[PDB]
Amino acid sequence: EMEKEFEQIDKSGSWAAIYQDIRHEASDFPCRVAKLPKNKNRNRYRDVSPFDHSRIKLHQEDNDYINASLIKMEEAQRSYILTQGPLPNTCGHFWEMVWEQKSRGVVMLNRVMEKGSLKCAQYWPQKEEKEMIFEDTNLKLTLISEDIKSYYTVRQLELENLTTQETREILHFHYTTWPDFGVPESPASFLNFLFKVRESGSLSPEHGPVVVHCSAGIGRSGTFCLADTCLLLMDKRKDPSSVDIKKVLLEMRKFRMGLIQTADQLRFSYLAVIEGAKFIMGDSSVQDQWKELSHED
Ligand SMILES: CNC(=O)[C@@H]1Cc2ccc(NS(=O)(=O)O)cc2CN1C(=O)CCc1cccc(C(=O)O)c1
Ligand SMILES: [Cl-]
Ligand SMILES: [Cl-]
Ligand SMILES: [Cl-]
Ligand SMILES: [Cl-]
Ligand SMILES: [Mg+2]
Repeated sequence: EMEKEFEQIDKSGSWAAIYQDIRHEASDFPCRVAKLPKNKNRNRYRDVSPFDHSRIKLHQEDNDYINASLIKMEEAQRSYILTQGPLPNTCGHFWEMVWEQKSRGVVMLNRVMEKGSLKCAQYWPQKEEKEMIFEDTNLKLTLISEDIKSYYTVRQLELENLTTQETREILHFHYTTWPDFGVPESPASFLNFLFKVRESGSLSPEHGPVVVHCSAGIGRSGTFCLADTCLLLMDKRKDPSSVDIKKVLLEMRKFRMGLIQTADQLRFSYLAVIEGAKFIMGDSSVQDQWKELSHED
């Protein structure tokens, strides 16, 4: 049971060992498409690639490759697309994927500039009056509005398929204070943000999978998805004791490599799930408390 395990790992100081056993046990599947010469400039990092079996294929129209994976959680009945931060030449591909996969929400857990370097392209418009046209994939993207909080921003975007003139509203949930290879400020800050994504309807099974990304699309993105899936599993069953967090992470790692990149991110995931369980099991009042503790205003 997660809280008993947490306390035992903490008391024995064994987060590093627990985390390394996950790394050891994790699936290794081929990434031959990602490694084709023609795809080199579509990958941000040499050592982060989608497995062939779970990669998202683009439907246009000479190279179907994007560095993105479908994390299909069968038991939880929820799917996520995890992807790297788009590159200057892959922003059209990114929005093509969003369109084709019928995603309603994009969750971004990094900043464009981190530690002096460009870790993600500026792939969405910052001003209403300066829309973006992706000529390669025939899409237009307009900023409709934004709600700027202290450590996250929610944007309403309009994505238009220029070939058909169909438009869709996309919600962008941007966590602006989650350091690379780091953790959120508190369980409260994290959960307040997760619940904002959930409240939007973006995770509904009536939509395509939410797109979640950071820079590599594995460390921060993996932490987010693990917490969400574990909370969903216990919610479906109304049984916190039924959820085996390490098993869930190993299952997710069947679909994309390297999910959760530090031992402290794993530790944080446990803290987030244990805290979120209070809400799932009927203490409604905790949600307001998280909002207060997150100092979002
Ligand atoms: C310190 N690592 C790096 O800077 C690069 C590039 C990079 C950048 C930023 C990262 N953080 S993220 O995913 O944006 O939150 C993660 C990584 C992962 N990296 C990797 O090389 C991943 C290698 C890897 C690949 C697959 C599995 C594992 C694992 O043992 O968990 C590790
Ligand atoms: Cl940014
Ligand atoms: Cl910086
Ligand atoms: Cl970039
Ligand atoms: Cl950072
Ligand atoms: Mg203005």
